[PDB]
Amino acid sequence: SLEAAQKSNVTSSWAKASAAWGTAGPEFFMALFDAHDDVFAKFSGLFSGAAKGTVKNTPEMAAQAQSFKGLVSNWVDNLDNAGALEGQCKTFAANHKARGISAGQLEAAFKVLSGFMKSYGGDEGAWTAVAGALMGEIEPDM
Ligand code: HEM
Repeated sequence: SLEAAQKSNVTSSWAKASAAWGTAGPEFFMALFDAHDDVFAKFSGLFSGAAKGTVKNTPEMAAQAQSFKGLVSNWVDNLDNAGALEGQCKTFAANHKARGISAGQLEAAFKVLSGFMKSYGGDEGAWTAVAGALMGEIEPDM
């Protein structure tokens, strides 16, 4: 279900993406927003109703990229600690469910992330396995 090699790949590839997140983070969000308009719709308050092709270089996007990195870094550092993973996922699920976000939408974010990580040496099958383990902890709380 989640092998030692899969965890090693996720950890090492995340460390490379993390080093470049200043530029990579906004590209990941744009990829997500172009593929799923229903996800971008949930960011209406943040972006003050602006069109999707204008948001990449705003301060708001830089802030969303920083929040995203901080949570994924916590998850990746605790891949052998289910108890810590569970706790972090419960908070995350509650906050997003409160905005009307669906489990399907979160899943879409993890599927875009898995392919986006190939650029940083990520094995997409490894990132899909880690997304599956985390969604099994998030989904029931949505
Ligand atoms: C793996 C997926 C994701 C991660 C790591 C992530 C992480 C976070 C974090 C750490 C925060 C700040 C804490 C909080 O207020 O909840 C945040 C806020 C937010 N996230 Fe997510 N997120 C994910 C997916 C999503 C998806 C798919 C959507 C929309 C459909 C979304 C919409 C939001 C919104 C609207 C906020 C508040 C923005 C603002 O400050 O106004 N996030 N997310």
